[PDB]
Amino acid sequence: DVYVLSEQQGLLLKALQPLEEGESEEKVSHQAGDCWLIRGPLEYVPSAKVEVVEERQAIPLDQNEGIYVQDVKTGKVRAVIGSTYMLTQDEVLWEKELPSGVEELLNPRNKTRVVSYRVPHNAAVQVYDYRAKRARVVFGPELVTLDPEEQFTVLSLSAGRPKRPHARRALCLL
Amino acid sequence: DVYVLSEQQGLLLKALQPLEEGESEEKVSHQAGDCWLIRGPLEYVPSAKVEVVEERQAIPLDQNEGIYVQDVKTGKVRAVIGSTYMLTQDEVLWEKELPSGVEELLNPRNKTRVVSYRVPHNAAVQVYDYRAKRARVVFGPELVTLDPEEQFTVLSLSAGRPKRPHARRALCLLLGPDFFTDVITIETADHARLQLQLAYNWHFELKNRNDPAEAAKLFSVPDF
Repeated sequence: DVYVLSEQQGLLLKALQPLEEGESEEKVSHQAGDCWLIRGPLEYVPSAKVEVVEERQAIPLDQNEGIYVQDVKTGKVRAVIGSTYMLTQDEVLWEKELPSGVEELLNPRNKTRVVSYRVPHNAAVQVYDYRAKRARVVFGPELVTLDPEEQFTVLSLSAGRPKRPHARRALCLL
Repeated sequence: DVYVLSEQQGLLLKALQPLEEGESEEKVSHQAGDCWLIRGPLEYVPSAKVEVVEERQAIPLDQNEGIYVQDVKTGKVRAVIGSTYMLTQDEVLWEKELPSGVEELLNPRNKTRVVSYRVPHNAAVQVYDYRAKRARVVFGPELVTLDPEEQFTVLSLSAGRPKRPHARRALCLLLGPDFFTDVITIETADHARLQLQLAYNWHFELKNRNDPAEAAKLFSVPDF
């Protein structure tokens, strides 16, 4: 059956054979050794010169929330948020991870989606950028969305009648 | 049988075949790979070029009450309230959820319908927007309907003869005159310890319902 498909659906199409600039709907040249995604509310059939790869699907999203991506080629990684967004021909989900900052963050998860943390208006937190090296801060009643490389600057509050620094931890500053 | 159907009923219609701009009642073009809902007090039969999908039905509603929706495409989410409203061709119910704020809210549920909370006239609550980042406040004898992303700013009241902050929780702020008792020990300069039972009359002033900033003062304290 012809691959009729919704715009939400997508198909990467690796080619076993060299250029297809002719008789393609896009007329675009396509050398072997690299290929492309196809999507849109339309029917499609594989050409003899090209093979189907995978059924990447819609990745629904709303504002101030999203998922990480990274190019296989250049290797650059970035978060993306807001509009619904499928991986393109090369981008892939990337696994962000934390140095035991997660359980406090909660106070099972697909880490590939961008991590975020609601900040109480009294609270404030630090994020020391390791990319542009531009550390920055939030202060107010709003959620915060990390760049994947930007680790939190967690603080170790003192606690108890004796003031022991190790006694408690809280990323937020009340 | 022909799909005769009430306006309340609806049918999404995915097409297996390309454009149907011809001989359609709407004359509208319809490329394959994306499709549309059909509804209205009318009979309908599927075309050979298109297949039936699902029987989405009426979603009855009244004023100041409704349900969440989100586009599969743009991914934008919004509450809708008031008039009865079926999901369109792409919109779908979305699952709002809370950080254990629910049981207090009650003081089993389909979370996809918009959550709401009646507010007693003495009571007031905060909602710190995470979308437009426009935090806002209610104060009066009226129900409140959240934007799905707008979490409550729950407060942790102190309780007991000792004043322990962790002891109680209440999203509402009963800011009326109702005096609260307090017990604080003290000692005289001559080293004579003594206990005290001391009531506190109290109330929050409000120059205007109109000014958000005074409410920002009301919520500025973690625990007044």
